Amino acid sequence: GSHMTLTHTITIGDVRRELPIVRVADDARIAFLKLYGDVELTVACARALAGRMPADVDVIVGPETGGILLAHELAEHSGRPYVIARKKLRPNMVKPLRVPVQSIGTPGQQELFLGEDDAALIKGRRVAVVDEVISSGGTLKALHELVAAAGGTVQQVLTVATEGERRPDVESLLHLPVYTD
Ligand SMILES: Nc1ncnc2c1ncn2[C@]1(CO)O[C@H](COP(=O)(O)O)[C@@H](O)[C@H]1O
Ligand SMILES: [Ca+2]
Repeated sequence: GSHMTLTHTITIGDVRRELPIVRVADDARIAFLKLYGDVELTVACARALAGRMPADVDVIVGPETGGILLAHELAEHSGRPYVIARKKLRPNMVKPLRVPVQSIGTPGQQELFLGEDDAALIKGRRVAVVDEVISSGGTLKALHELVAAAGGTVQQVLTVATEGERRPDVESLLHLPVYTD
């Protein structure tokens, strides 16, 4: 006569967290990673990922919202510039590049954008793509497409966690299983 409060333990260096295992579909729960509100976890993840980012990387690119904190802290740690691909058109965007994000929960709607200034910062550079979690990979594919459309090359993919499928072409800190409902 009560609801589940099950958790999944992660450890980034010696930052330990208990991720709540929460329902997201008829038949599925995930260990939910919350960087918002957690400076210690955010900085530890960004430090660990920067340790894995080679000197070849020119620029960091992350999506709104899952790459905001990580890209900022990676850039602050490494000295590399970074770019956020936005979810909405903003008035400072002239001639934006746009890609659809493949998504199972609600197709068609999801989009990522680069203004021509963001794009001018990516053109011709080696890019590390970063996002907090990679699950289906739709977000990651859309970022690949945006980076290609802007003239850059994805050299590395950085994430705190893969989820569901394991991804050996990805630099991740851990793997999160998907749980039943
Ligand atoms: N366990 C999770 N804890 C936090 N956030 C998660 C988790 N699993 C997926 N996410 C998010 C949001 O739902 O999914 C995006 C990628 O989804 P995709 O690879 O299919 O395109 C990420 O940016 C991230 O925000
Ligand atoms: Ca900082």
